[PDB]
Amino acid sequence: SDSCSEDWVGYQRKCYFISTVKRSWTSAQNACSEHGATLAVIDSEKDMNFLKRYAGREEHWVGLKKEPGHPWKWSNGKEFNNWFNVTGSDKCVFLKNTEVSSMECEKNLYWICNKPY
Amino acid sequence: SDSCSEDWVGYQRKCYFISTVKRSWTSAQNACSEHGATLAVIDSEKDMNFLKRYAGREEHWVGLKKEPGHPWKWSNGKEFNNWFNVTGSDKCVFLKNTEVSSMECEKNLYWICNKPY
Repeated sequence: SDSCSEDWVGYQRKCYFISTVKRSWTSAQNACSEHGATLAVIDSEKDMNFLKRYAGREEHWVGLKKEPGHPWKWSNGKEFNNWFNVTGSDKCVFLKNTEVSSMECEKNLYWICNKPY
Repeated sequence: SDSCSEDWVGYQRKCYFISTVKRSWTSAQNACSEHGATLAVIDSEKDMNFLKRYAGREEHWVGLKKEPGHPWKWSNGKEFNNWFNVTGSDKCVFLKNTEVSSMECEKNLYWICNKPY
């Protein structure tokens, strides 16, 4: 929310939820899954811009991860159509009002969950 | 025309031109641009109905394309106000007397160009 269900944030057909605590990517992904959500899947620029300015100064985990031998896949499973490029050299994507890059999935960060409808 | 300048088709403040050969979306768009036109921009139902019955049995490219991360935009640049829904899952819109759907922009099809005045 801050710091669809009245407590989530609705935008462009998706319900968003922002954490108040930090977690590793997998752990956060697990926290999203509990609400029937997934680490934020970004399907557009409207989405990316909303999420970035909303993340704020602190970096937040989003649903883009790369497994060693496989290509980038969204937290939901759909393969990443690469409409945007992920900098860095790590396997998990994070974002903040400033940038959208990558860092080790072990890092504890705030995260953002989203789901359709 | 068939198969404003006397050889184009005028209707509702727009001059239309129908191709006799098939081309990919981009390539057709380039062919329209040469005449100072753009792949058909459809601003109404009168337009859509004219274009559909006129396209005929064969599918023709029209000016609606979706870039990976951006929303649907007309071939001229104006964003698509979505007054009608585009079926399919591809990024380029085509139409025929029967339907108005979407197909891969790589596909070679007849196309329709239009311009104002």
